[PDB]
Amino acid sequence: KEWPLWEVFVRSKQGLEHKHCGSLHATDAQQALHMARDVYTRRQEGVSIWVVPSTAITASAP
Amino acid sequence: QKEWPLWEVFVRSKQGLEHKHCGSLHATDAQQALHMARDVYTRRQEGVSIWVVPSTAITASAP
Amino acid sequence: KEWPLWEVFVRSKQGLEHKHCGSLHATDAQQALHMARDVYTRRQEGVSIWVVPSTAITASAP
Amino acid sequence: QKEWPLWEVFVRSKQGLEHKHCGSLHATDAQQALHMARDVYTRRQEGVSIWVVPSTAITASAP
Repeated sequence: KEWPLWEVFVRSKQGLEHKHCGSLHATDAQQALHMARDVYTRRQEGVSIWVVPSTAITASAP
Repeated sequence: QKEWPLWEVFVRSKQGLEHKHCGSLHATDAQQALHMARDVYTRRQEGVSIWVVPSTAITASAP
Repeated sequence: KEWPLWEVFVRSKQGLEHKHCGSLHATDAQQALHMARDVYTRRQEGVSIWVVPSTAITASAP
Repeated sequence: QKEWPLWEVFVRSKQGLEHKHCGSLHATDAQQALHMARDVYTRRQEGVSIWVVPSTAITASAP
């Protein structure tokens, strides 16, 4: 059973845009969401979480 | 005639700590999306990190 | 509302591996699956369909 | 220590009409996956097209 890396972006109730706040391994997108919520929020009303597999991101070169 | 899918753009500024979502754009591939984001959103500032992600790769939490 | 391209692979009941059999536009992975099933199969018992966004595929250079 | 996610590999042979799934492998990125697939699955045959896809990008129909 595979556990790929996911990058996690959160936009708080107060906030206006999704901020990257870390990465975690999970078997799928839904598991990644339930972890992200547990681990990076405090069970708060109104927080939007995005998950993305790391393989999906392309970064600018240094 | 090529496909121009939607990409989400995240930027971390020079003195910035994390990547923040700053908008979307349509581009034929990841490298064109980077190039476009560099111009449209960072204005070629030194020291800025850009991440592009095809929209289809993002799973959002349910309202 | 966006309609990205998806690549579709099908493994028939009889078959041993998923074969690419085309591409279609859909709003999400689930819509892509219901189209693929309608359009590339004949509502048949035992067919496995995979959908992948085109942006996800990396190809070897000519 | 790098991540080595799972990739699905599809190949279309020289005289072949479509890409067929031929297996999986773990690799640090798409270019390393291509290189590995080229060796592991095609043995560097001329005229063969290889597609690699991270596993997370595939949605399967439900049994």
